[PDB]
Amino acid sequence: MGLFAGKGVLVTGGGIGAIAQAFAREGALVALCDLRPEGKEVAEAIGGAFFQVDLEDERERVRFVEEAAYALGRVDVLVNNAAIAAPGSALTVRLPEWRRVLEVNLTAPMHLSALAAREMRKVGGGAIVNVASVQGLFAEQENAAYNASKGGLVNLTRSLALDLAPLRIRVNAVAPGAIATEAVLEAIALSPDPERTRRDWEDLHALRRLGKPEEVAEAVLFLASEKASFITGAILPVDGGMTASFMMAGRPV
Amino acid sequence: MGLFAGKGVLVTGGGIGAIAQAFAREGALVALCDLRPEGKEVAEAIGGAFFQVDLEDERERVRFVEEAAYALGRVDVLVNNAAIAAPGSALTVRLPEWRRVLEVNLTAPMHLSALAAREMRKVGGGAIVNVASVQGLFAEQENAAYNASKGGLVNLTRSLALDLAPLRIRVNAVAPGAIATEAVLEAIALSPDPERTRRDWEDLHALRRLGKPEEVAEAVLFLASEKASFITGAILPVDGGMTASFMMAGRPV
Amino acid sequence: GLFAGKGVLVTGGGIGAIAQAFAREGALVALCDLRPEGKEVAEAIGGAFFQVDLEDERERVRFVEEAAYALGRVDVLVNNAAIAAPGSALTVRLPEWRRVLEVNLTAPMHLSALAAREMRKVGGGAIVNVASVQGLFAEQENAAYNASKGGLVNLTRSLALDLAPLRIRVNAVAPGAIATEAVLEAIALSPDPERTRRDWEDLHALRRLGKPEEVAEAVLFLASEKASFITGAILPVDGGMTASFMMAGRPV
Amino acid sequence: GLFAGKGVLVTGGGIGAIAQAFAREGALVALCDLRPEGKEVAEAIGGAFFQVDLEDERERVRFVEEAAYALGRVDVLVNNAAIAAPGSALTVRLPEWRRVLEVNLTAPMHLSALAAREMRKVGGGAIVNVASVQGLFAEQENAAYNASKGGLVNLTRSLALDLAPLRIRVNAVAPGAIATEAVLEAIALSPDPERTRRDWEDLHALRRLGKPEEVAEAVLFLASEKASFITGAILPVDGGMTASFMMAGRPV
Ligand SMILES: Nc1ncnc2c1ncn2[C@@H]1O[C@H](CSCC[C@H](N)C(=O)O)[C@@H](O)[C@H]1O
Ligand SMILES: Nc1ncnc2c1ncn2[C@@H]1O[C@H](CSCC[C@H](N)C(=O)O)[C@@H](O)[C@H]1O
Ligand SMILES: Nc1ncnc2c1ncn2[C@@H]1O[C@H](CSCC[C@H](N)C(=O)O)[C@@H](O)[C@H]1O
Ligand SMILES: Nc1ncnc2c1ncn2[C@@H]1O[C@H](CSCC[C@H](N)C(=O)O)[C@@H](O)[C@H]1O
Repeated sequence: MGLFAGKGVLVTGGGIGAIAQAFAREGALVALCDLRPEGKEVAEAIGGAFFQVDLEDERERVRFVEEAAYALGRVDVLVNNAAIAAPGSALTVRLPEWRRVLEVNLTAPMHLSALAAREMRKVGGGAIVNVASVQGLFAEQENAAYNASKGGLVNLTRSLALDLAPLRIRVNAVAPGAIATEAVLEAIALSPDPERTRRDWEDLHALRRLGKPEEVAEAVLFLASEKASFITGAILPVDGGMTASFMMAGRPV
Repeated sequence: MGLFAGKGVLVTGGGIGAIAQAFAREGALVALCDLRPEGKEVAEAIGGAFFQVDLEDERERVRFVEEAAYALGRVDVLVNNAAIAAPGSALTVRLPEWRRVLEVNLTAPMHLSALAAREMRKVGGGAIVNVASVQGLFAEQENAAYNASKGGLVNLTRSLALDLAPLRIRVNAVAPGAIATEAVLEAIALSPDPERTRRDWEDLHALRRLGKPEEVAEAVLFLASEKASFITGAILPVDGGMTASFMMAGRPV
Repeated sequence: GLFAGKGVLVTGGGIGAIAQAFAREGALVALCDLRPEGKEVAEAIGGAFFQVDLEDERERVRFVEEAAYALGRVDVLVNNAAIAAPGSALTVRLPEWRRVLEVNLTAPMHLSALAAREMRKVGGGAIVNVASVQGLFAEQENAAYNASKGGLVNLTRSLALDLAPLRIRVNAVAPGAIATEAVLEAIALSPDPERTRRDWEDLHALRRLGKPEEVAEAVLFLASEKASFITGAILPVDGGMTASFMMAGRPV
Repeated sequence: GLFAGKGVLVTGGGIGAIAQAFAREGALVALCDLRPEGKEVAEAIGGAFFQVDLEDERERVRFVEEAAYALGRVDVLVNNAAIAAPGSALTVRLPEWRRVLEVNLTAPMHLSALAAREMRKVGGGAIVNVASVQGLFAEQENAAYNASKGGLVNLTRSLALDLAPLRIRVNAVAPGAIATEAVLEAIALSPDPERTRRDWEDLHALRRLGKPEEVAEAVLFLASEKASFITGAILPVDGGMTASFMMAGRPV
C-alpha cells in the first residue's frame, strides 16, 4: 500500500521484475506481459497478473491492454519496457530484423500508449513512462536498429506528452546506462574477455559500476507518481554520469 | 567545375530542385528521384538524371541506387530528402499510415545509406546528408508519425556516422524550421487569414521569416563538401533561431 | 522519513517550499537568504537560518562552516539562490552581469566544494542545483541569466564527474515558470495580469504555472537514495515546455 | 570572395587559420592576441594586429574602436580566445576561475555588443563564437573551462535572439581536440606521448585530431550569407565525438 495503492499499472517486459516489484511494493495492482514465460513467477511473487504476449503483433497488443484492464479494474500507469536489438550497422542489418526492432521498440510503445490512454480517461488521467536508453540520445557502432528505434521513442515521448496533456496524462522517458540485468551479465560472460568488458562497462559511468535494475525502477516509479506532477515530456538519464562526459565518464583520457 | 566537379550526387525527394541545382551549380552529376513526375523538369533544367521512384518500396530503392550509379559512373554523395507525414496524435493515427511514414522517413534513409555506401567505397569515400527537421529534436501536437520517424533519423544519423567513419564517409543531418515550400505557401494561401498564418509561422524563428529551400540547400552543400572534412555525426539546425528559445523564438512571452 | 537525521543546506531558502519538503522528511535544515523573512521559514520547520550574501566569498565560507556546526553534519546541498540583470548584451552593464555570474554560477561552484568536504565526513551525499529551462535555451533580453544558468548546467556535469569518487551525486532541476511570489508579483504589476498569466501558463503543455512544491519534490527525489544511479542529469520540471519547438501549451 | 571588402575581427587570431581563411576570401582582417606572434599572421595576410589582453574590459573597448577605425567597417566578429584553469571545484583557485569566466564568457558578450554597434552602420553582419564540445559536456578536472564554455553556448542563443532584429546572426562552433601547438606540446610533455596522441585521436569517430583549418572552414561558413537562415546554432566540429555516449573512435 502507499504511493500507488489501488492503482492499476501495466508493465511491458516485466520479466526482469524490478519495475513490477517496485510498483507492487507501493500497493499497485500490476499486470505485466513478456514473451518469456518466467514472468509468471514475477507476477505470482507480487500478487499481480501475467500475460504471455508478443508485442510485435498489433492484435496481441490490443488483447494485452483489454485483458489487463479487465483483470485490474482500471489503468493508471503504463510502463513500456520491452525492447529488442538487431546487431549490425546499416551495412549488415537485414531489413526484416530492422523492421521487427522498429515494430517492437517504437510502434508498440505508440500503440500501447494510445490503448492505455483510452483506459486512463475513465479514471481522470494517469502517467506513461517509456524506458528508452542513452542509446536513444547517442549511438554506438553496429547497433543501428536499436539506436534508430530508441531515438524515435525519445521524440515520441515528447509527441505523446503534448498530445496526452489534455487527457491529464504525463509522459516521460528514462534513459538507462549499462544495467546489471541478466541479459547484460550474459553479454559480459559471452564477450571475448568478460573480465575486461565488465571493467569497460562499469567505466562508462562516473560512478564506475553497472546500474542495478532497482535503480531504474525507482526512476520509473518517481516519474509515474504525483511527486512528478509538473514533469511531462522529460527524458531522464539513469546512467551514473555516462552522458555528462564527451568520452568515457568513468575513464577520462 | 567547382567543389563537386565530376562528382556523383544522389538526391531523394529532389522534385524541389533547390538541393539538386545547388550541387549542379558546383559541377556535380546529379541523379534525383521523386514520386511526382515534375522532377523530370528539374533534372532536364540542370543536366542531371531523373528516376520516378517510390521510396516506400525496398525493391525500388535498390533499383534507384543501381541505375543512378550506372548513369553517373560514380557515387560520392547521398542526400536523403524525401519525407511524408500522417496527421494525428497516437490516438488518431492509423497503424498502416504510421508504418508508411516510418518506412519512408526512417527505413528508406538507412537502406539507401547502405546501398550508396557500397558505391562510395569504389571512389574512396564520400558524404551523406539526411534532411531531418526541428521536428526530429522536438515535437508538436498531432504529428506523431513525423516526430517519431524524424527523431529516429536524427539518432540514425549518429549511428551511420560511427559505422561509416572507417569507410571515409561523413554523415550529418540538417534540421530545417518552417521553409517556404509550395506545400507551405499553399496552406498559408488557403487559410482563413493568410497574413496571420504567415506571421505565426515566420515568428517561430528569431529572424521572423520563413526559410527558403535554397537556404537548406546551402547547408546540405556545405556538410557534403570537403570544407566540412572534420564534421560527422552533427545535426545542424537551419531554423533561423527557432530552437534557440524555449518558446516562440520570434514572438517572446 | 527519507532524510531522517540528515543535514540539508538550502541556498535561497526564504521561499520555503524546498526547506519544508526536506523538513517534512525528517531533515535538519540550514537555510540562508539575503532577505530576513527566511527566519520565519526556519522557525516554522525547526531549522537554522543564516542571513547571507552569496555574492561574497567570505560569507559563503562562513555559511557552510556555521551551518555544518549547527546541524552536526552535511548530507545535501541545494543551490537555489539566483538573480537576473534584465537586458541583452547591448544594454546590460558589466558590473550587473559580473554580479549575476558571481551569484548564479561562481557561488554554486564554491558552495559545492565547501559542502563536499563536509559530506566526506558522512560517506557521501547529494548536490542539487536549481538551474532553469533558461540554462538550456535563452529568451530575449535576459543575457546574464541565460549565460549564468547555461554555465551552471555544464558545471552540474563537471561536479558530477569530479565528485563521483567521493560518493556525491550532482544533478540539476530545470524549472519552467513557477508560481513564486516574484513571479506572481510580476503578473500582478503587468498591464494585463490575466493575459500575462495565460501566456506563461501556456508555455507548458499542462497549461498552468508550476508550484514551488512541485520543484521541491524533484529536488527531494534527486537528493535521495532513490536516485542512487542518477548523477550529472538535468531534469526539466517544466510541464512539457521544452518538449515543443514553440509554445508547448499553445501551438500555431 | 565571400567576404570581399568586408571587415572581420578575430579575437585570439594568433594561431592564424581563421584569419587566413577570411583573408583568402577577400576580407580586411583585424586580429588580436596576447602573444606577439599574431603580427606575423597579420603581416602575412595584409591585416592589422593588436596585442590585447581580453581579460581587461578597457582593452576590449580599445580593440574594437581601433580595429573598426583601421578597417573602415565591421561585418564579422569571431570570438576565438580561450583559457583554462586546471582542477575540479575542489582544487581550482577562485581568482583563476574568475579569470576564465572573464575571458571565455564575459569577453565574448562584451565584444559582441561592441562589434554589434559597428555592424548596425553597415546593416548587419555575423558573429561566430568558438565554444567547445566542453561547453556541451564536461570532463574531470576542468571546471572553469566547462562552466565558462557552457555559458558561452547559451550566451550564443541569447545573442542570436537579441541581435536578430539588427540583422546579425550569431552561432557557435564546438570543436573537439584540435592539433594546435598547445595540444601537441601537452602530447610531448606526457609520460607516454604515443598513448596520449592515440587516446585523443580516438575521441573522434574519424580517429585523428582536427586541424585548425577545419575549424576555420566551419567558422567561415557560419559567418557567410550561405548560412543566412542559420542563427543560434551550435555546430560540433568534432569528427563524431559527441555522436557516441563513450569514445567515438574506440567503442567498448
Ligand atoms: N515482443 C516482446 N513482447 C514481450 N516482452 C518482450 C518483447 N521483446 C522483449 N521483451 C522483454 O522485454 C525485456 C527486454 S527490454 C530491457 C530494458 C530496456 N528497455 C532495453 O531496451 O534494453 C525482457 O524481459 C524481454 O523478454
Ligand atoms: N516515397 C517517396 N518517393 C520519392 N519522393 C518522395 C517520396 N515521398 C516524398 N517524396 C518527395 O520528397 C519531398 C517532400 S520532403 C520535403 C523536405 C523535408 N524532408 C520535409 O519533410 O519537409 C517532395 O519532393 C516529395 O514529392
Ligand atoms: N546573494 C544572495 N544571497 C542569498 N540569497 C540570495 C541571494 N540572491 C538571491 N537570493 C535568494 O535566492 C532566492 C532565489 S529563488 C527564485 C528562483 C531562482 N531563479 C532559481 O530557480 O534558482 C530568493 O529567496 C532570493 O532572495
Ligand atoms: N586574454 C586573451 N587575450 C587575447 N588573446 C588571448 C587571450 N587568451 C588567449 N588568447 C589567445 O587566443 C587563442 C586561444 S587558445 C584556445 C582556443 C580554443 N578554441 C579553445 O576553445 O580552447 C590563442 O591564440 C591565445 O594565445
